Amino acid sequence: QSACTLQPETHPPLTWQKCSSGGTCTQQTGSVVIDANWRWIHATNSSTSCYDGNTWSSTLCPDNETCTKNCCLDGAAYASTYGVTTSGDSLTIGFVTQSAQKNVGARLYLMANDTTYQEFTLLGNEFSFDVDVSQLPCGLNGALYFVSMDADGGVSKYPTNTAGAKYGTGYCDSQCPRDLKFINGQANVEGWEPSTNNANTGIGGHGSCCSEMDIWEANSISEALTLHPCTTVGQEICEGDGCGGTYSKNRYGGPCDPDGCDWNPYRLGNTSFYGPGPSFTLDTTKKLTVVTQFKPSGAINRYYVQNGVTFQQPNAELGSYSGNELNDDYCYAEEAEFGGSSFSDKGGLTQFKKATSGGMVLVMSLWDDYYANMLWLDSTYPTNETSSTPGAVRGSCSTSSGDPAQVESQFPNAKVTFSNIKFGPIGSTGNPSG
Ligand SMILES: *[C@@H]1O[C@H](CO)[C@@H](O)[C@H](O)[C@H]1NC(C)=O
Ligand SMILES: *[C@@H]1O[C@H](CO)[C@@H](O)[C@H](O)[C@H]1NC(C)=O
Ligand SMILES: *[C@@H]1O[C@H](CO)[C@@H](O)[C@H](O)[C@H]1NC(C)=O
Repeated sequence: QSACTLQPETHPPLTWQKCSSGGTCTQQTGSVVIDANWRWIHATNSSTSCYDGNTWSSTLCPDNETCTKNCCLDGAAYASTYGVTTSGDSLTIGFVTQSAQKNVGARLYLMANDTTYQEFTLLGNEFSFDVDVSQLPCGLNGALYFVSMDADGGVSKYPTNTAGAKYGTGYCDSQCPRDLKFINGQANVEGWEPSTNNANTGIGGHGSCCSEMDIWEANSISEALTLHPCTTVGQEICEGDGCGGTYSKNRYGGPCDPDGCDWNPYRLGNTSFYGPGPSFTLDTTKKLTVVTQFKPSGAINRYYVQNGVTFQQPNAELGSYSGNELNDDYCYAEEAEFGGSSFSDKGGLTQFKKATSGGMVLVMSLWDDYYANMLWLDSTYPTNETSSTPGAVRGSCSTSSGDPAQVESQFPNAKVTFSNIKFGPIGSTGNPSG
């Protein structure tokens, strides 16, 4: 895509802290940018839309190539259109923002500068953030995660992408998403079909795959961390059934693991660790700190901080596994007890370590789920089962919760706040903020 400038693009600022093992942290000045899919796409030389509702212009976008020629991405009014605002080290995303049109949620990337996403090498380092999920009911997900995107959002690889990271291009994840309007410098017009239940979205012929580290998939009721390896580490186009994921004859037919090896303390049998009010170890009505450590072996350690108390990830027992570190033994035991071989089939932690050894881009988002009502996160899934099937219960939300129309209507003012991001060698982020 090219970029037009009826709405000049200025990214909201966000400070964060970079820490050293020698005991110090110092302030970094970043900023956030909204993903291309949330942007107005119009004719390069007028206000006529190329994409409107959930379908492309037949006159302007007959094929991928003509569409990319005729059309452009424009800038975002972050606060007034998208309900995205920042203050110091704090970022808030509103759920439903009503302007001239209704906007639902957002997906944002942390930038190093105006034209470059911030790349983090996670392996051997730790990532800490604060989060307030108190305004997130069943069905919502304030996600913080990492994907193997290119720093320039694909500019050096695709001559017809001139918008780049400045306009939030280059998204990929382990779902190999086909709902993207631009992939690899080109419009996803060919094979586009409008969603049957979403007035604003659809599915194209092509998708965009890469490695995904889900640090935080969470609302006030449930939280999970999930690792998704792919056979090609970085961003790659896929076509149709080649994409696997949600849309394909074979969910598992693509280069990525869509399921992931997950750790949800509730799903694992600890139902008093995380929830709203004083009866939980972590009280979700209040801000909490989440720290994630990437052991050089490829294992993962997790701790939390609330009201100045440090809580380890609760010990879990599963098959032959016992402990609180996400390692090879945990992920094998999870498949053994809960079923599936997707994670292992795609190379497991060894493959995933290839992603964490390179750069990954930080993503912060807020969404509802038009495919599965977020039930896989916070409820019983699939819904025909009870807690008799191991792994089926992931949270205490009713199986009739999370319908998008319902939550968009009842909780339009829901929101997530991410703040106080800190990154450095393992053991370093507890150091005094700069
Ligand atoms: C932003 O960072 C990129 C990536 O190295 C660099 O090439 C570019 O010159 C930078 N822009 C500015 C204004 O510093
Ligand atoms: C669009 O179509 C062309 C040629 O048919 C294809 O090579 C390209 O990868 C497609 N791009 C997208 C984003 O779907
Ligand atoms: C849940 O985790 C908390 C905090 O670590 C712990 O005190 C408690 O014993 C755990 N409960 C179960 C059922 O394992």
